[PDB]
Amino acid sequence: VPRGSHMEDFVRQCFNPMIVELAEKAMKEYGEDPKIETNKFAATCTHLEVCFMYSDGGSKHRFEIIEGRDRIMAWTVVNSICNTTGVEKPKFLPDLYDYKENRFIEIGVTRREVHIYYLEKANKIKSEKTHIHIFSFTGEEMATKADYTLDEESRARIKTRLFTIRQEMASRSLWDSFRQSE
Ligand SMILES: [Mn+2]
Ligand SMILES: [Mn+2]
Repeated sequence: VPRGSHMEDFVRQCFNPMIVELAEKAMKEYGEDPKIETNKFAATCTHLEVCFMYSDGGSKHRFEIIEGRDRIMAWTVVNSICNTTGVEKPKFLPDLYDYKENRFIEIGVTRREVHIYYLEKANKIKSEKTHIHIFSFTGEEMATKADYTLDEESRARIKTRLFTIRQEMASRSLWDSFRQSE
């Protein structure tokens, strides 16, 4: 419906084009319009970039990226990982799979208490096998069994990036509505 919002313009100049394109595709795959739901547009871009920085952490062939693919190809890769190694098939699509630790990973990016969002994610999964790792826009993180998978330096980069995005939204007076939409 709209020709171009302030949030959308910030999203396009804030994230790299591959991420913006994947966010548009993932929303259009679910009936959502990036030009209207601009806060969810930023959050999909944020969640994507965090997943990609995460997978960049570690070795060369450690993580199987699940997020960013279309739904049916993502489940195709999950069925293959499950039949390859033998881990339990989750009821909901995760974001990564750790070949080093042999577990699917759910990545969360919240604008509230990491405890609240961990609890929300932990109750929906209810698969005692999918590892959970939450980041916030304030530098905080929480992970299952206190096992944070990556080194400190990789997590510190993600946290710094989140705080950079937060400041950028606020300078454009977009952070409040972004924090209130979650
Ligand atoms: Mn996801
Ligand atoms: Mn996620």
